Amino acid sequence: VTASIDLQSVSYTDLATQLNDVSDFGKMIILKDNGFNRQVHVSMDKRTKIQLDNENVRLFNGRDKDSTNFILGDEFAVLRFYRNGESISYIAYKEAQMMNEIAEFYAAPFKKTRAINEKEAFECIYDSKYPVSVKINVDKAKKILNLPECDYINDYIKTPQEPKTVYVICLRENGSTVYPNEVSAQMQDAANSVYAVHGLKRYVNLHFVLYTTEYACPSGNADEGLDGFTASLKANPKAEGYDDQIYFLIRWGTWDNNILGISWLNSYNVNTASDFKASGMSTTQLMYPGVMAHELGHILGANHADDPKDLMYSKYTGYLFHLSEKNMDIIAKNLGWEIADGD
Amino acid sequence: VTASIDLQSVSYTDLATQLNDVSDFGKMIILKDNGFNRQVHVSMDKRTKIQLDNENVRLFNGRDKDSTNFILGDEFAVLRFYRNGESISYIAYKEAQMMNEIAEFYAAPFKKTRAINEKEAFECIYDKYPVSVKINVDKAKKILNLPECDYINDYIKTPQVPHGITESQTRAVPSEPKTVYVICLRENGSTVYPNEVSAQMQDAANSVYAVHGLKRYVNLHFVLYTTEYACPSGNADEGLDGFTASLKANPKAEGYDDQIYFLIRWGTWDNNILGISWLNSYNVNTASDFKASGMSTTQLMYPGVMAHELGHILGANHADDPKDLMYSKYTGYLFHLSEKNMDIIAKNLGWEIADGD
Ligand code: PRO
Ligand code: PRO
Ligand code: PRO
Ligand code: PRO
Ligand code: PRO
Ligand code: PRO
Ligand code: PRO
Ligand SMILES: [Mg+2]
Ligand SMILES: [Zn+2]
Ligand SMILES: [Zn+2]
Repeated sequence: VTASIDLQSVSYTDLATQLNDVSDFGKMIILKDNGFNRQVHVSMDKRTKIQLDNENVRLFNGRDKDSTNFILGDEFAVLRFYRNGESISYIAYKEAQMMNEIAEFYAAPFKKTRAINEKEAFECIYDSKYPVSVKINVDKAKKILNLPECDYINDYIKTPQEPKTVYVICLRENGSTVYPNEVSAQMQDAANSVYAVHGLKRYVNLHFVLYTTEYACPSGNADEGLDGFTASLKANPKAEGYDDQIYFLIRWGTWDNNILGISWLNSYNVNTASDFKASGMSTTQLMYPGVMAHELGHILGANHADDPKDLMYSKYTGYLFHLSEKNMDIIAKNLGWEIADGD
Repeated sequence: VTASIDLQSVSYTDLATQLNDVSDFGKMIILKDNGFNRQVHVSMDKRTKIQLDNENVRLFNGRDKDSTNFILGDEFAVLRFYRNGESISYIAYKEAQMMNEIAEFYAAPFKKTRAINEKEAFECIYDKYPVSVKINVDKAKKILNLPECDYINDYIKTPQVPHGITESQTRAVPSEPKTVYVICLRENGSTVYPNEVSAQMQDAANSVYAVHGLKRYVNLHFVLYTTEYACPSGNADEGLDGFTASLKANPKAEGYDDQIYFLIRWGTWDNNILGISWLNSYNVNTASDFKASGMSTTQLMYPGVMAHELGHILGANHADDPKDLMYSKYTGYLFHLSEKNMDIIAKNLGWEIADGD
């Protein structure tokens, strides 16, 4: 009787019909696979709004113990959950042509490395022929692909010395190609890393938007890229009136020295936000979840943390939450929180 | 400065950027049309869900005094408001090709009748290709001189069976409104336009919630798919009979016999019939066997037909007031005014007088 999603044949329509049935009180949905079951209580994420080129994207959460999130647009749907400490994504596009392109895109890196246990890292899912979704275990995929080390060393810069709606204006770099499932996952992880700190949904509701910009980084250098990006925002007449919002230049790839992203440190405060100061750049590739979250952390004042399980660790470790109490207090205070308010 | 929509150049992106900014607390938006200005307080409609072929469509309302509604999908947006008692829609599609097709579609009937005030009935809005169309349906029907499409006896009493009358258990306001799907099926061979279908669905849902605080009891979820069924003739009674039979014989519809169904098309049936339904065929406790079914036109020029047929499905009879949605002749009004009809509809959705409004 309880609604279920069969991960051996999950398509866009399966995910859409289930998620579109989720009311304001949530819905129990059983995730099923061979040897797997999980009963998740799914609710609409009412804190975050997303448009990708004006396409509305809705987020859904499980309970904390469910370790499950979803993304739903008209063109694609994502189910992401943790199982035995690994993050697994089911990515399903509605259109056959786009689904085939996405499947080829994710399958391609596994062509040169046709090592054992490929299905556990990546699998094309078919109707119970062309795929209806792809399964990617990012933890297993990175072990098989043996990708070069990407990190956050010196990925920040400083300038010299009702919840509030805050727009996070993401701009697709000129000449870059980004995928909606990948961009929205970065946005969801970025928003959830903020709300997990000091009950911050009471103070802020993040509204992500994605457009294309004519700006392109003049070189592979991230510092120069960010200096040029912030300058392009100040010189854009169409951005006038939105200098107090947060901005990200996004791309699929990375910068020189495998830098995943970069941002102006401690550049956003709800009372003094101005002059496009709260800006950064971020990769959006699937294999590096949490980069936008890490850069958004720096924009909100978080410094690098000493714990290897912290989102703000200087090395890329795949963790998506702030653990540093000092960072948590800095971020929350920049969003209007004070200790007397509690969590 | 207060947000505004300039109706002299309103595009899909104008409507989408404004409506997507509407938070839980609503937003003031000034509608501007040269010297005309209306401040509307817009809020998200959280009572109704809509998918058209799995495309999510969100509804927005103004305050009661604003007389304004909006529709937003990824592909299109609609602003509909009343001006001097006339229903005016601004319809904007995102894609240039689709906007051009929609503009040509709505302009075409006016090519055989060039009126002096054609702009007051229909206008392509620019800023070389239109960004939206303005249609004043009341003025458009006067210029186009369409045949008087009516309801006549647009209902069939739902069949009954002899049975000992069981006591009705007095129920309470549910802790959560009951989700009732309104499964709309695009008739085989019919073409329907998303802005038109969603306007019929919005008017249908709003006609129910306006009665006895019914959003406490029901949250309507409209969905649209295509069916292989097509009416075997122009006759609406025979078409409805065949449609309900096609639902019962469809293995894919098994398990959803207790929901509400509409066969939708763009056109009408014989004798200018706009739609037809099984009268008093939906009750939240006894809904079954696809009984709660009807058929409806979705063309823009007949707003409220789906609302009228949904009224009959929920038990409403024809009303004597020409301003009632349930008047026996099509009059363009979108709300139930008959207290008898209101009580019948609300009782079929779980309401009782002790619950109040
Ligand atoms: O729309 C869906 O769910 C999938 C996509 C390819 C064909 N069927
Ligand atoms: O086998 C896999 O890759 C994942 C684990 C849970 C469901 N499917
Ligand atoms: O293949 C199946 O069983 C389901 C139906 C749509 C795609 N997944
Ligand atoms: O998507 C990318 O990674 C490319 C790199 C330079 C500009 N954009
Ligand atoms: O931009 C910021 O984050 C700092 C914090 C206090 C006010 N300005
Ligand atoms: O809404 C927009 O921006 C474009 C302009 C015409 C078609 N859609
Ligand atoms: O004169 C009237 O109003 C009647 C009502 C149904 C058809 N014409
Ligand atoms: Mg679309
Ligand atoms: Zn960093
Ligand atoms: Zn009638």
